Amino acid sequence: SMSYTWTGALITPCYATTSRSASLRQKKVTFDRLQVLDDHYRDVLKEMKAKASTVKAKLLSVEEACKLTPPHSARSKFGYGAKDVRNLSSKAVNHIRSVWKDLLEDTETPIDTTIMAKNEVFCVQPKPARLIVFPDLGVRVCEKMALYDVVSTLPQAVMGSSYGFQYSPGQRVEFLVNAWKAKKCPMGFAYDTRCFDSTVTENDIRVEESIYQCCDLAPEARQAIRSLTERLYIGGPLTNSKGQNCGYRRCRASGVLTTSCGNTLTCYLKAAAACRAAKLQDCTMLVCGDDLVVICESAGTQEDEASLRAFTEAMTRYSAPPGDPPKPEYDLELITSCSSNVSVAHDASGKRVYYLTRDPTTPLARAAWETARHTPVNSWLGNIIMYAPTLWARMILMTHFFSILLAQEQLEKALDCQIYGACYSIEPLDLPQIIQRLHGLSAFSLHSYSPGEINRVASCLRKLGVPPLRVWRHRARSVRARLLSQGGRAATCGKYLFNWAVRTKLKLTPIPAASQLDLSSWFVAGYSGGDIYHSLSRARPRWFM
Ligand SMILES: O=C(O)/C=C/c1ccc(NC(=O)C2(NC(=O)c3ccc4c(C5CCCCC5)c5n(c4c3)CC(=O)Nc3ccccc3-5)CCCC2)cc1
Ligand SMILES: CNC(=O)c1c(-c2ccc(F)cc2)oc2ccc(-c3cc(C(=O)NC4(c5ncccn5)CC4)ccc3C)c(F)c12
Repeated sequence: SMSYTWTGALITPCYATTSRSASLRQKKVTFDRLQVLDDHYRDVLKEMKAKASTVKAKLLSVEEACKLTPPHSARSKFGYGAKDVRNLSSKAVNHIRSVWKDLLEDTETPIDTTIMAKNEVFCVQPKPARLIVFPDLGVRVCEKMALYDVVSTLPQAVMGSSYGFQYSPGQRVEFLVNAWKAKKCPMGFAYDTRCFDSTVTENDIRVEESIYQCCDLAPEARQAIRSLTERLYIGGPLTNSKGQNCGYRRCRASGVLTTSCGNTLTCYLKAAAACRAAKLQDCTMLVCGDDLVVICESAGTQEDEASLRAFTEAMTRYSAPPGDPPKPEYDLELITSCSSNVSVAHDASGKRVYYLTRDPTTPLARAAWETARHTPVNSWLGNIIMYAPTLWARMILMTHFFSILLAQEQLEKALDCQIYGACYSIEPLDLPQIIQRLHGLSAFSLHSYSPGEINRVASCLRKLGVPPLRVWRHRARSVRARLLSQGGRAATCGKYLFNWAVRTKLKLTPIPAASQLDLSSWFVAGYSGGDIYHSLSRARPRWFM
């Protein structure tokens, strides 16, 4: 069937890719899907289901679900919105309860979804706007009641170490490095699917439900999953921001709770089956939704090229064709997944340290847009957290925004940021502890960066007309000195975040308050969607902090 059917009703909104480039994206994401399954697919599916069987999932309370809603979450087309939900207002709560009852009692009627354009700031290179399909706020809260515990527990149970969203940046790197080292002679590749959400057939979505149905579920939770699959997840009518009917969807909705989970499960299912079809030897897989990386045992350049075509043919048969055809790589540092690559530096004692990086052009262009126009959910803070070990995040991002926060006297003001579609509320003052927990103390004392990484950062600054690295070193020294002079977490920010800027470096000891921090949710909800709000809370602060 067609992934989408359009009535021609324009996708109405509320360089930066606007609502006029949304028509180009529509042509790409619209096509009929061909899917042919085989024994490999059925075997992996059965193996997956067997692991799912071990799971027991709890049914969340109205109250529990509400508290997981981001405060910037799209207001209900029923006269309430996010704040009302988060504060458990009689209007919001009573509507959620009705939605839930309707899900328990109505099993066929399609649930309406709103189609919109995501306005992402990219660089002016001399790309069509990404689409966002999501149900009403009330439905989104019910989704959480029924499947939050499933999506939190199930994926790790089924895929183990292959589940991509269970890792802190440091952990992911450690997994990757260990996997590459484990192989006698390793080969690795990244498989990018062309329009993954669109390639997701209605059968894929029912196969996904068959996995959820292996949990020990409450009868209400079971029916909710059943109704949500038929009425919402397999498809339904599309409605623009104005309320006019846009068309119909018969593929994955980006704005649903089961998007990263389902996409992960599906991608994994298809890929693992394709690994068998291509007879790839001793595969280690890492799956982050539509994004996948395979670290297997090399069998020679020509055979590796051959294996990979077989892999692609199988994936294509499973209705998961590639965007770009995969290239076999023989250096871990040469694989690019989630716009990222593994790089290496030295800690304060000269020991090797691997870390994830990326081309800084987009992060910097977006941060530049964000400094100009006030944004509710910023990328710069997410990039600071995600790329804390990187040369560019440390010298340009940390320096620029700490000087700004210093001026505006807003270091203590919690901000909302997105880290690959996930929403987090962070006080910039908590960055050292956050960084220490996600990357380790070495993030604060990395040096001896590769020439390649230094040159990419340098070139990129010239390209964007950003002052050079020597300017940033100078500016960071003022910021450091100012933050130090303020004590507490501010001085910690100066000491730890800006040690790179000082002539003769300080010995850095573990931040004691970093252990108090509870980061549970970050791991158990790392998904590139879900309408999940991860905040920051610390179990019992010691008085002297
Ligand atoms: O060779 C030497 O010895 C010295 C050279 C030198 C060159 C330029 C300066 N620039 C400045 O002082 C000013 N801007 C900046 O000091 C500046 C800071 C951050 C900038 C950023 C981003 C960096 C990441 C966080 C957000 C801000 C961009 N641009 C920046 C400019 C240049 C700009 O204007 N816009 C963009 C556009 C796209 C991408 C980046 C930028 C302020 C007054 C005049 C312009 C200073 C010294
Ligand atoms: C198969 N692709 C991957 O696994 C990823 C690769 C990759 C490149 C080369 C290569 F050779 C192999 C692999 O690079 C990435 C960069 C980034 C991400 C990534 C990281 C986080 C994330 O860390 N989010 C936080 C967090 N999460 C959990 C716990 C705590 N904190 C900071 C908030 C969340 C989502 C994503 C998409 C990724 F998956 C990947």
